[PDB]
Amino acid sequence: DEITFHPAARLLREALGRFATGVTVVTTAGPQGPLGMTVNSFSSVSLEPPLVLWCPARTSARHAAFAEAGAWSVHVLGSEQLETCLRFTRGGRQFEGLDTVLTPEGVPVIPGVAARFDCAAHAAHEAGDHSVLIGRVLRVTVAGPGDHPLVFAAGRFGQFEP
Amino acid sequence: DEITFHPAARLLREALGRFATGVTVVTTAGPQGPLGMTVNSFSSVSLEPPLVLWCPARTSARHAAFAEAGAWSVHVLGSEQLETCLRFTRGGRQFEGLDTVLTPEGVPVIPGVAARFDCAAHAAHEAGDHSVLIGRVLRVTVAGPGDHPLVFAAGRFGQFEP
Ligand SMILES: Cc1cc2nc3c(=O)[nH]c(=O)nc-3n(C[C@H](O)[C@H](O)[C@H](O)COP(=O)(O)O)c2cc1C
Ligand SMILES: Cc1cc2nc3c(=O)[nH]c(=O)nc-3n(C[C@H](O)[C@H](O)[C@H](O)COP(=O)(O)O)c2cc1C
Repeated sequence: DEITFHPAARLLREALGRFATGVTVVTTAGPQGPLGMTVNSFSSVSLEPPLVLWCPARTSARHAAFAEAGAWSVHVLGSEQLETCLRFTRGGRQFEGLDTVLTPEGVPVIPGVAARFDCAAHAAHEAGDHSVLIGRVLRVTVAGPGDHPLVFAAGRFGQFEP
Repeated sequence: DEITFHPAARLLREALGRFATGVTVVTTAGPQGPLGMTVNSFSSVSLEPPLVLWCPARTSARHAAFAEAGAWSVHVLGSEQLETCLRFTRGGRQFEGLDTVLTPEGVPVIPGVAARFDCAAHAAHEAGDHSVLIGRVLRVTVAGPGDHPLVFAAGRFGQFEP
């Protein structure tokens, strides 16, 4: 079955999709109201100090706000939160109809997610068509069981079966 | 159920584990033979140019080799490759008993994985107890179906159910 190609586009996207991920929504306080963006390019980076990374696309209108933000929060979604995922993708409702709750640092959050990491901006680097934002975790919130993540793999949403 | 804590250690590790991932092995040619390391801190970063990242721990004896390498390859494991995962973790056999196959750039590879990204070193940044290595994808190999990844979530290995 095995095939080899040089990445210079459908085939590369399919290949990268072979790496399973959770699903997050990264939020921040924008110039004119709350902002969020569905992300799966998140990674845990460091335990001491507690650091995480994620990559906003430089082709998004929200890139500047996330890149200039001092604080942002990463919400890890449970398998029952597909609708929350879809609010913060391309066509999505964003925060329209959602209650305004804020962290002490003023970041808009989504209660009821599997995990929320509230982060202070720590470092940022350009990486092609995306940036890499590294944040220091100031606070952690967990809710519910840890073993029912929303999983995205091979372009499809699904569950983890242990 | 919802609880909030400040990350300054068991609780933080459990929280970060709530983010589901695939499982990779990153390989390179070491000073005295092939090297590999099981990694789940991998992310797709950029399509144009094709870029990926992953984070080696700075507490590993293999960190210097990966950090100084010009070339390294990321192997995305299928659900049937737990043994390959375990070869390249803490106590593992590494390449002992495995056939030596090399890329044109001299990187030792593991045929038969779901995806292999052969990368040239592109950038590197320190991030606490880990480094962040960004590589430019020079070649991609895929084998078999794309929708049976080995998944690691909530500290357990498992499968994706779409
Ligand atoms: C499962 C999933 C994961 C995503 N991950 C990322 C990401 O890591 N970074 C990013 O900038 N956009 C990501 N997106 C896209 C953003 O949510 C984006 O603003 C929009 O959904 C995609 O369309 P657009 O690129 O045309 O705006 C993801 C979307 C989905 C469905
Ligand atoms: C599922 C899984 C994912 C891992 N991800 C990473 C990683 O992203 N970076 C890293 O440096 N080590 C990672 N490790 C650990 C390395 O494989 C490491 O050299 C060793 O397994 C863990 O023990 P040690 O930290 O005491 O050496 C992971 C291990 C497992 C089981």
